[PDB]
Amino acid sequence: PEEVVLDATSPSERLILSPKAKLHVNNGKDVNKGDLIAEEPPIYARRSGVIVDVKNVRKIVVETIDRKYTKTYYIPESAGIEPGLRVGTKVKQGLPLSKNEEYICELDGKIVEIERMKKVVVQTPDGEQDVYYIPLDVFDRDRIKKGKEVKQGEMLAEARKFFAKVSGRVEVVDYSTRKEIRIYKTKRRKLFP
Repeated sequence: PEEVVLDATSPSERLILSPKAKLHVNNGKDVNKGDLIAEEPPIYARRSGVIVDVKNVRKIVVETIDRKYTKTYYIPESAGIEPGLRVGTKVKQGLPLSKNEEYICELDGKIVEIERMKKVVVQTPDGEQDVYYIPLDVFDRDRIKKGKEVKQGEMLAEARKFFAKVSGRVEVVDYSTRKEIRIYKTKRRKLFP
């Protein structure tokens, strides 16, 4: 294809997505930095009720080096998250992910996703609660606020769009519990007829 990806090349972006995500690329496609590559669907209220809490949280997903296991943590910003945690950070089992040590890491591995979100709690008229985690990118502070009424089926947040952070060739992987897009840098191959 004139340009190829070496089997030794590691991805320049590895995007982790919900299993409901709509992919806008396919295996082997070349993309340019800034191209649309995926969209997560809008977030809708499952039941009518009133918003009783809106809280800043950090979602952190950790994966073992062999990729056999992952854990996902939703940690309140108030528990204290070190500013040095980012994608690629190496973590160890038994060490705290929060300053107050209430959240402990359960795997040796690396952080593969870390994102600021708003935890939104809706309480139904008969006293049940639903919990939503809304990415900051699609959070609207005028509509999602304590005391606001929501109705079954109402959109709480728009679909979230994802654009390539780098140019290269796409690999898509589909698991039961998530989708990923990896983008790899390519190398020019020798003109061979």
